[PDB]
Amino acid sequence: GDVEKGKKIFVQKCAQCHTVEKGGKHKTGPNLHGLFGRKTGQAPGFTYTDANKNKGITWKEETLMEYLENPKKYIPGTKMIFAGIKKKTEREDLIAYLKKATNE
Ligand code: HEC
Repeated sequence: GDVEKGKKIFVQKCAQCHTVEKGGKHKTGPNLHGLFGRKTGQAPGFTYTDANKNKGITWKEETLMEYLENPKKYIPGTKMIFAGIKKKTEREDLIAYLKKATNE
């Protein structure tokens, strides 16, 4: 995935509700730092829905791929308001960008 394109998608579609830096603030959504290989509902300091918490999955490329295409389908009852990125290549670019950013 194109990490630069992925960063722009993040800035346009996710930054309104999320930070990704270590020690970044919760906004509407939880800070995403350390996302990859973490279970749902794990960011310290954030009020998650039970639906998010009870999903049981680990965030990684495959589960983010499916999640971000249609969040309400993946986690019925999630309070994340987002229709989804329907284009596979835009998801791959975004996720390639998140894999770097949330890790650093
Ligand atoms: C506000 C209108 C948001 C937009 C736009 C985006 N996100 Fe979101 N995110 C938001 C909330 C309120 C929540 C918690 C939902 C709940 O049911 O508690 C989330 C959660 C996530 C998660 C789960 C994080 C976890 O620790 O389990 C992920 C992986 C995530 N969000 C990603 C994400 C991406 C990549 C976005 C842009 C495409 C995006 N969100 C937009 C709020 C909002």
